[PDB]
Amino acid sequence: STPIQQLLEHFLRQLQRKDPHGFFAFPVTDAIAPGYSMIIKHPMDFGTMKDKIVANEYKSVTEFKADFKLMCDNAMTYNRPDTVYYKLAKKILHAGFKMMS
Ligand SMILES: CCn1cc(-c2cccc(C(F)(F)F)c2)c2sc(/C(N)=N/C3CCS(=O)(=O)CC3)cc2c1=O
Repeated sequence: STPIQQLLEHFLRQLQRKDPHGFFAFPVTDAIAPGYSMIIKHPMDFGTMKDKIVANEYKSVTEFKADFKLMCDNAMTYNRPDTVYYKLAKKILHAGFKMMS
């Protein structure tokens, strides 16, 4: 396990603690979010991120941060602003980027 993998696994643990319901834990299904796959072109979730870290697919922190932002942006695009998902996405995007400095 490389130094970048160790750091990313660390950041990921810290980020996932901010989503105690695990709304962002696994790919969003069309069943729970109708028409999701026809709206969101590039889905992302923490489970997929973990698998990318394990596969050594991230070669910079920048790349990891981009997938995190993608996840949050997806939630903010698909959901109306008055929803728990949108509000949590906006909260964790800011907190996560700060956290990661
Ligand atoms: C943040 C990612 N995400 C996750 C979910 C989700 C995943 C697992 C379990 C649950 C549940 F058990 F709590 F329901 C929700 C959902 S569900 C959803 C959905 N059905 N959202 C609607 C909210 C009302 S609206 O904005 O009018 C249309 C979309 C969007 C997302 C999502 O982005």
